[PDB]
Amino acid sequence: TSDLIPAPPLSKVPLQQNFQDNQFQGKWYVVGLAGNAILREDKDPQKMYATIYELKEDKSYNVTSVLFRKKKCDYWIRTFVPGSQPGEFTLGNIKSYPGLTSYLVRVVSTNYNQHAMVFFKKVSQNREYFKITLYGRTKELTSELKENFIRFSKSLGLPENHIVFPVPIDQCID
Ligand SMILES: NC(=O)Nc1ccccc1
Ligand SMILES: NC(=O)Nc1ccccc1
Ligand SMILES: [Cl-]
Repeated sequence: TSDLIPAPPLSKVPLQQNFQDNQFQGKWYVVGLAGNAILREDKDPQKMYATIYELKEDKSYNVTSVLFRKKKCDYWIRTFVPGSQPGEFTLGNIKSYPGLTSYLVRVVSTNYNQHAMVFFKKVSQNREYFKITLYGRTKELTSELKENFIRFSKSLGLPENHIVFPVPIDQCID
């Protein structure tokens, strides 16, 4: 058994106008994180991790994340394939992920060189998850960007305790 805040309908999730795929490349730090399966846990606060986007020849992205867990660096790789409009993607090689029947990415807003907000929705074991990531090119962002992110997450039905600001670290992500 499992209870989840429902995914918003896509009409409520804006799309970055005139998305520039090659400017979105490079390292982004995960400055904010929110979702129906994200919980604020004060006993054990989430550590910052990073995500690198690289354009392949075919204009899919190789997307690599690194996190510091159990005293080591863990890498995971995914392929984002361009969707129906610029700034939208689906997950490549979906059959290689057991349980996963759907996966969508939509870039909500970015200025490419400081901040981005990205929306993810997926269906895993027939359950529907969503998250919003607040990316920064650096590890800190203005109170304004963070409050903007809180507001947007709440507009999608997420209460405060489903919204976390991972703690900046030095291991693995520099
Ligand atoms: N900063 C930056 O790269 N901006 C940009 C580039 C091309 C088109 C639209 C916006
Ligand atoms: N917790 C969590 O990771 N949720 C999630 C992940 C990927 C896509 C959509 C939602
Ligand atoms: Cl990410």
